[PDB]
Amino acid sequence: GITGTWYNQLGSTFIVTAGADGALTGTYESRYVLTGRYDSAPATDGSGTALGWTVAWKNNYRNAHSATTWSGQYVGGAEARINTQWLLTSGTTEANAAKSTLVGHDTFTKVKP
Amino acid sequence: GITGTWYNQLGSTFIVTAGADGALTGTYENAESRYVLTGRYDSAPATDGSGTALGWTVAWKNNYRNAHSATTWSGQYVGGAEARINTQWLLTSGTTEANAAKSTLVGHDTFTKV
Amino acid sequence: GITGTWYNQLGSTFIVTAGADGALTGTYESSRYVLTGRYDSAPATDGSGTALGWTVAWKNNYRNAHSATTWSGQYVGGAEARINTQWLLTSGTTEANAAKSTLVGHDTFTKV
Amino acid sequence: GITGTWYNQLGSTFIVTAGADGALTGTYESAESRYVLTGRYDSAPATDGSGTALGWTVAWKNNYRNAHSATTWSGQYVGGAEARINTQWLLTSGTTEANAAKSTLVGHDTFTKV
Repeated sequence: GITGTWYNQLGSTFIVTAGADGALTGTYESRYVLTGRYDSAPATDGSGTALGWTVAWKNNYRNAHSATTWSGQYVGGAEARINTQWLLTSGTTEANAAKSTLVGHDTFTKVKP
Repeated sequence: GITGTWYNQLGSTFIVTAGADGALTGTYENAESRYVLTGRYDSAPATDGSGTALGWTVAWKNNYRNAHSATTWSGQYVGGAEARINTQWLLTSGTTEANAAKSTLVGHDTFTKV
Repeated sequence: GITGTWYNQLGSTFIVTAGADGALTGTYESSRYVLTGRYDSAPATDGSGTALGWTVAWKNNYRNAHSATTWSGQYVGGAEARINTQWLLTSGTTEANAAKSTLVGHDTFTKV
Repeated sequence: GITGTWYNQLGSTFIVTAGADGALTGTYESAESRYVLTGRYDSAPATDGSGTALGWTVAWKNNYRNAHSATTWSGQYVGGAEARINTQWLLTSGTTEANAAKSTLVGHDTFTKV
């Protein structure tokens, strides 16, 4: 269900595998390594499936000295989607610590818009 | 400086290993209160005295418990004598669509080596 | 521009008057609660949006959730005028539960 | 106890008046650094030991400067020996739509009367 190729509202691509253990492994598209966890035994009451992951924005080509974490839930069904909020923290100095973290929201869908 | 055991002020413990690939792996803590964590950190941070960006996720299920929720911490490691990890976190609970708007708590945590 | 009636997608209604002095005052029909806030009364005219924020404390003469929501965002004019926000909802808790006191979310308002 | 002069950890000062029907009015000083604030609070809180829920907004325009941004603080007042206001805040900047995704900062502030 979660396993697959996902797209956010800005055309970013999220390729993930949901492991049996609760593990999330994949790539965020340059391309970056992602890792996280998900609820591998969600409720049956129609509630969504809790999950999150992290990308540290360093690959072989660039380093932005930052990391984004996504926290959200997968809702399966006809138009499967993953609704997240995210926090993007940059490495800063102490004087600048106050403005190190951005907050936003992303919706992922299995159809590219 | 990241590898090891870190403590928050509410007693919570987190043991991490920071691999050279930028991977973070460990547990967040009695067995029934132990959970798996995984994340990423910047393995080649600036040297201007900036901190080291990182993040990690814990889903609150283990073999004994399932809270149908996941927390992600976004923050930075600041080394020195009072080495610290300053984070902001998001806690999302699985909800019906009806109540999703109230699905996500936000907060902050500071972790120390003691 | 900002002054007028605004709707989100989950059936809530906010009526707001944007004052010359940078004040935002009005009503949020969730029943009805007083709102108050501030906006940039001299934005850039380069296409950027107008920063603004407002607060609703969830008490009126009929009820009280012992909570307050604050909305932070920007107005965007044009054919498809919108106010895009992120919000924080904080409830009164004991300090034992103060770490789970605040929810975060997002809301888009249109002139509908 | 909300009414009076408060300080955050970083040096800024916030002067509030708590009104009888839930209004917050006052000034935030980070004269050229002085800004109007406005907000609301729970004027009839819980008598169970819970704090008092509140929020306020500052738009970063005064007679001398304009940042084209606004901060909202959401939190609660905890009266006591060390009476305090614990908040989380969102700072949004006016951006073009292409930059709209990086328009909002999140952080937290604690205020005391000392």
